[PDB]
Amino acid sequence: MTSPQLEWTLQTLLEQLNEDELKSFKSLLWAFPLEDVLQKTPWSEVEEADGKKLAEILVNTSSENWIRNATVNILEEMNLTELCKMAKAEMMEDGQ
Repeated sequence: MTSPQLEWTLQTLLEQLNEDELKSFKSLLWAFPLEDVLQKTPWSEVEEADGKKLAEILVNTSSENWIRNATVNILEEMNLTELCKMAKAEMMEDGQ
């Protein structure tokens, strides 16, 4: 587990998917049960937030262990395998 690469992995995925993609992503994110702090997730930021900025909002709320699964589930919901398997290799490092 790292600290820079941690948040970097998020942005890297979200810099690959964003154009009209993030618009979907945000909506899918608003479709799953937002847990405690996610319930107050600043949509005002997420609105104008793109790519890096959106990743920032994910690490703004939850712990990496939740996010590393969270971001993946959204990609899964977008039928994104390719770049999601990048996340499954990087973000969600299954160690301990």
